[PDB]
Amino acid sequence: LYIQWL
Amino acid sequence: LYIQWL
Repeated sequence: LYIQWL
Repeated sequence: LYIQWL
């Protein structure tokens, strides 16, 4: 699982 | 930008 808010 | 990989 990978989440990113850039 | 928002990235999500479950």
